[PDB]
Amino acid sequence: PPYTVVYFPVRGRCAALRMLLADQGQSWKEEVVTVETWQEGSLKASCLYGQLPKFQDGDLTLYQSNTILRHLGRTLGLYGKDQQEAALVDMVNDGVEDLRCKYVSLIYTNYEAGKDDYVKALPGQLKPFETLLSQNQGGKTFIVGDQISFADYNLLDLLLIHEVLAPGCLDAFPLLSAYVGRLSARPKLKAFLASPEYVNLPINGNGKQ
Amino acid sequence: MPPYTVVYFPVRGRCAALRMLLADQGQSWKEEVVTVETWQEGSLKASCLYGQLPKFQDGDLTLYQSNTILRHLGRTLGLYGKDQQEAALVDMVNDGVEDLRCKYVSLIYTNYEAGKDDYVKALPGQLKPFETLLSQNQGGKTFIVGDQISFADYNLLDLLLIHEVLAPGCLDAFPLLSAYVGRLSARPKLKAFLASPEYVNLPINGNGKQ
Ligand SMILES: CCCCCCSC[C@H](NC(=O)CC[C@H]([NH3+])C(=O)O)C(=O)NCC(=O)O
Ligand SMILES: CCCCCCSC[C@H](NC(=O)CC[C@H]([NH3+])C(=O)O)C(=O)NCC(=O)O
Repeated sequence: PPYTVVYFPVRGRCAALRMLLADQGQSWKEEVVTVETWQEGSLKASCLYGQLPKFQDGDLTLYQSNTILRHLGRTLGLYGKDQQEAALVDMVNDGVEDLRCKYVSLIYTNYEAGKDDYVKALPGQLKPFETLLSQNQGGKTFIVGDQISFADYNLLDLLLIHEVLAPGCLDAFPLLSAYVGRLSARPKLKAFLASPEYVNLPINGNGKQ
Repeated sequence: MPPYTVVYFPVRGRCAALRMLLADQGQSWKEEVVTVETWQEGSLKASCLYGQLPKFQDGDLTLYQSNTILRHLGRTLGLYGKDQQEAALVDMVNDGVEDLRCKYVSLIYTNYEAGKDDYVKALPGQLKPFETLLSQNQGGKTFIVGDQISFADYNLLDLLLIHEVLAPGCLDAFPLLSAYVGRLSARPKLKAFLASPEYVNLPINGNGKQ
């Protein structure tokens, strides 16, 4: 594999980049890190910001999940057709990251106490993405332009973990609903999503979702 | 008229890095200031994609998201490394910067009185990675990545400046970051901007805490 992913045995911040690699027909190696090996301290001290994931592309070593996504977007051509599209791809990815940050905070620090409020506020957080789709060819292709981008995989991951969190949360959004159906049916991605390496890994660290 | 417009509250906040980049690159731009009062009316907010500022216009291209604005400018002004490897390291630095900015913002706006002491205590460990990056790039003598300035240097510069206001002397434990701040603040167009009323006379954050 020109690629190595180093991470804990969870989907978490590596699900989108794994979907991207599978859908793009790329091979990669998973190096898993147990809470025991990490807890020790050795690898953590060697990680730039003391966190995972860690990714290797040949001799290039990178940290930061959005950095890995952008790198694969640049090198495999999933970053829009021109600078204008590349800017909009970024804009969608940063909006996905902002919601992902709220989700992680719910999961890891206020699950049973914050859940109902999170779900109640959910439709307002997803509307921007339905609006974006509505402005790009009636929401019949991808989030930006008419070719898939790295932001499509991150957005897809985000919508799917939110349907696990609040079943039917996309029922009120036709374009977002259809987009998930369509992307999930791309041949290589459909196979990946149905596979044990994806299905049998917990979404998060602590058993909550 | 300038092709660029920045729409934001009258604070340095998340626009300080992108204003330093435009000033340093000798670009002109227009500022459209939104008062707390205009924002409470509610109409401009309902029109923003994610309900927040900043908002930036390049010609008819309207962008939201502070890091998206930096990356767009990095692309169009040639401040994104000399090749693909360099762009990925630029991204890695910027995301590190954003992670620390997020913690800084949380402190300033939701826990300043009680969290300031723990935050300052944990700071050296949050700044070390940037000293390390500098140490690996030509002995910390040039920029954070490669040997041309990138958008990440401006964002990193702002983050280091606001942390020197929060914990004066916090960079004394970091020789490469200290010299780097002094070397960048000395660039002719940037030095002029940093000492001008339009920078100096805006508060760093919205609530009187810094
Ligand atoms: C063990 C439970 C599994 C939980 C997985 C959640 S993500 C793992 C967490 N890493 C991050 O949060 C990385 C954030 C970084 N901004 C990125 O986007 O890559 C970490 O390494 N934390 C370990 C640490 O901080 O030491
Ligand atoms: C007058 C107070 C000073 C403003 C605080 C500094 S940033 C303002 C805040 N915007 C953001 O948090 C932007 C986060 C966004 N991820 C970005 O990187 O651009 C906002 O628009 N908030 C307004 C709102 O959310 O309604």
